[PDB]
Amino acid sequence: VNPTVFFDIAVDGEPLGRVSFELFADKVPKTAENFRALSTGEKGFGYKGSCFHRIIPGFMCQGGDFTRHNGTGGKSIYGEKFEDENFILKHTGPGILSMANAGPNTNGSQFFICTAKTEWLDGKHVVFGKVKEGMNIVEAMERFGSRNGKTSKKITIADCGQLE
Repeated sequence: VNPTVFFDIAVDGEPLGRVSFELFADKVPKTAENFRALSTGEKGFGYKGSCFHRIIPGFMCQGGDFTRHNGTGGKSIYGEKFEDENFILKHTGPGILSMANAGPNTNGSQFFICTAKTEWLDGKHVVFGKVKEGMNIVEAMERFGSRNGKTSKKITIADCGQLE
């Protein structure tokens, strides 16, 4: 069965709610495994304590830069970067979980959660999961964003891991 992972989100340290994701290991196993592992912290590093640094209402919430907290950092469990695994899955609407990147074959740890259809990213960003529970919490996060992506309070992954 495809893994499920959770993030417990906080706003300036105050608990907001939980978001869970299905990871599509049956279609993108290498990309799913990176995110799953970063969420449990089992390799010794990962998402716990990191922030969502770019949040643009009507577009996406982006996080996963656990090393520099601003879009310039992050790393995968495979090394600094890894290849685009495939583009089987498309950006079909809100709730899609996809890899951020800086060019072909530059996946690290940064990811985004779509809050709109983003079809222009098809074939350029690897889609590897989707929000299961707590899309309403993603919508609540989105309200702390802005047109340029700066957040009006610190949005953090206070805890994270894998659900049965």
